[PDB]
Amino acid sequence: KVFGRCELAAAMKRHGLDNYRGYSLGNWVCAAKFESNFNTQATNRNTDGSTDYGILQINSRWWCNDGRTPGSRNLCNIPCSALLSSDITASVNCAKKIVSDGNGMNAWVAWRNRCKGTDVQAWIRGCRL
Repeated sequence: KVFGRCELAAAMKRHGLDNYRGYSLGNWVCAAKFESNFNTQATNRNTDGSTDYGILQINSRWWCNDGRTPGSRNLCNIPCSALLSSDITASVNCAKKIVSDGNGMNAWVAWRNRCKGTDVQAWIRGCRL
């Protein structure tokens, strides 16, 4: 499933991401846009054997377990397959653990490169929230 911008904003708000650890809703929508283009089924293989999963491209070396990644830590204690659901609950719950890790949203490369410092509020304008 590919979420629409405003549809995703509403879902992320429902799951309590607005201002979570100091990051406004627009930051999360912006991250999803550049990480997966709002695609819940996106996957990306990396040179280290790990794979990034889902709408927020969560990595299998540190956060979820896919059983084929060396040095896996599974800090979110969840199978990576659960992050490929049309329901974003699992991804949001893990993302909350990632952002509380110590480096904020810098954990998402796409966010630091394309969202940080910009008018992220633009991502929620025009939406009924």
